[PDB]
Amino acid sequence: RSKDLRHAFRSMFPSSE
Repeated sequence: RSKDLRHAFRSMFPSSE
């Protein structure tokens, strides 16, 4: 979905690591 992908943007962020 489009709203489910929004959470994927954080994976790219340094907070995910």
